[PDB]
Amino acid sequence: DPSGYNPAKNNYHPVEDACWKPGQKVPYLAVARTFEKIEEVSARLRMVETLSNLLRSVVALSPPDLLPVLYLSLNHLGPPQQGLALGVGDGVLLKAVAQATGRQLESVRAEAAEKGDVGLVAENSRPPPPLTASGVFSKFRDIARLTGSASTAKKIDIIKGLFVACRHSEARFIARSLSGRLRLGLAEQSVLAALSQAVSLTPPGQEFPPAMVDAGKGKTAEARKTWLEEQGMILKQTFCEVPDLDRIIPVLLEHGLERLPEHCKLSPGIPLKPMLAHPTRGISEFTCEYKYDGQRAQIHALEGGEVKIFSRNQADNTGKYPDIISRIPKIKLPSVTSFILDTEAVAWDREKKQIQPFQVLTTRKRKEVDASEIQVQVCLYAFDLIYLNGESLVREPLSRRRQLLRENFVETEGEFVFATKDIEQIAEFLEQSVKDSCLMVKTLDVDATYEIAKRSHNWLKLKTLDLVVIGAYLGRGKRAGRYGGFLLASYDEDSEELQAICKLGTGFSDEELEEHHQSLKALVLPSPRPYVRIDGAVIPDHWLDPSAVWEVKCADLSLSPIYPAARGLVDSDKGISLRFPRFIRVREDKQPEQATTSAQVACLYRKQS
DNA sequence: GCTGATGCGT
DNA sequence: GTCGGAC
DNA sequence: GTCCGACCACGCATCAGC
Repeated sequence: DPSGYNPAKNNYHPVEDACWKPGQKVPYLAVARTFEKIEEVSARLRMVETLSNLLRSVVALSPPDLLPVLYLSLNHLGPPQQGLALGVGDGVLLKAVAQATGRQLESVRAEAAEKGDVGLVAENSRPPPPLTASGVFSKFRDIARLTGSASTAKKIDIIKGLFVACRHSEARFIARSLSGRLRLGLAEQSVLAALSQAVSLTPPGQEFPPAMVDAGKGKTAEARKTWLEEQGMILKQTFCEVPDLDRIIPVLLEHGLERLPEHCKLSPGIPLKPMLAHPTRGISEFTCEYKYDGQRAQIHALEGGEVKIFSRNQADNTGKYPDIISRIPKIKLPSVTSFILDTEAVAWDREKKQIQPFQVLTTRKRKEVDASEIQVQVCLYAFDLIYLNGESLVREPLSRRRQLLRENFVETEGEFVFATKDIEQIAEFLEQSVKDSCLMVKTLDVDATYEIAKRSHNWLKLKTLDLVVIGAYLGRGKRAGRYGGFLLASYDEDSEELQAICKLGTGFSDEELEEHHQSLKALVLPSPRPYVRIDGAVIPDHWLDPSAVWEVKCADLSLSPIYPAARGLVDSDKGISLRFPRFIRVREDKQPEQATTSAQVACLYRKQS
């Protein structure tokens, strides 16, 4: 009976300890029961095993259901290049739960807001055939394909049909999946670890009578551990080169995991997971390049001239840059017939020959008609090469890939322009980075391969205000019960009014948050003060008496179309907000009068470009 | 047809 | 993107 | 160090309600 399925049992038998007959479809409660045990523990090694147990039974009883439960565990709808967006938010979900039972949208809303989880409302609310993992996944994609008018009403009917067919704790995880907050403590890295362990303990491609169930029986603890970790590296590396489960799982079920690297290989047109960077504390904590504050572009080109542009998250951005598809042969030499460059596109004013900030680049359309309607032109600063003429260059060192790019890449004016241990020299380039409106520290030969599975962020990144609190927001998930965010403001000396500037939801410890919770508890106001102005920011759940001064760090100052801070001092209709805000400390010495004035905020914004 | 609310992605 | 927690 | 889920501002794109 799936009502008592336990994938966290000692000596889990993939065939006996299951809850569905072989050949039959996997019930969603088996998935819901597995999620309930994953969220019940905290150690990832226990989460990976519990999830792996279900994957064993799936890989032995219902093989074709493996891709759905994997995508259902990832809370994804398919490959990232497909772009299947669910298009369901809080309002659609709560309205679907209201029509599912009880009605009273306000009661459904206010309960979930304090709980921080809509799954508890849909579950605790007081005939249909049982739910299937494939069927639930098929309806998730059916919801994502619904577009046009009356699409929301069509989505609600599917969600209503799912909730009425839910049993036990199925309404919890369907509501969390549709809300995009599965909150399971398990994600992409651990899913792969559970998949690699499952196909190794219970190998795929066996007869109806399961021949092998626990292939680690004839090994010792050090052997099984080493054997499982070596096999996980084969899967994780291949996924870093082909992050597409619709392509790995079919191969993984026929050729096995040991032969997976031979079939699923790096190929143009298939986006790969890119190289990330870690935060370097400074020169105290090797090539150095500019960190162009723009958007990453993975330019692919297959055999035949077909060009495809992908983002950092393997999203298809080919249609967003028609100006690049019609300008690729201007940089590749005659020997180039297949290549994958790693470049960071940045907005460029061809007239003034200057780089434009990140805000100007975000004003481009996602589906551009042609270059005749494109106003914001982009410039490409290439920095790495992964593919070249049918040859994968992942295992090659960084110094070798830079030579091939600097040879075959032909720099063109305005578009294609490819981007020592002397401390004073490095400080000049770091200071000239801000000067040229941009540092990146990367290795050359030692540990300088494009292998994301060895280290996800093997690169290094070379890169204050005092505001008052005026409001607070109720937290969600791990912040339920306490305060999740805070509304901050500056003081306008000319008009004597607090002007909201940004929200604050990071930088404080759990102990520091409870200190903020207790210190600002008695300052709860029923109505906002008359000398407080927020413009169009989110109305705080608890209006607080202006008395607490916090020091906040941020990356940049940006013209805010919603915050009233310093409106009229830099733009006639836009205020100023903080980019990447974060709590630093509490200024118990200061009062709201000794705070960063809006006149000072405008001076900070003029200092930066 | 427009607008605000909002979903999604960066 | 930044951040802290748990392991 | 790794992995995860809290959280941020801001842009386009979408669509119900008008």
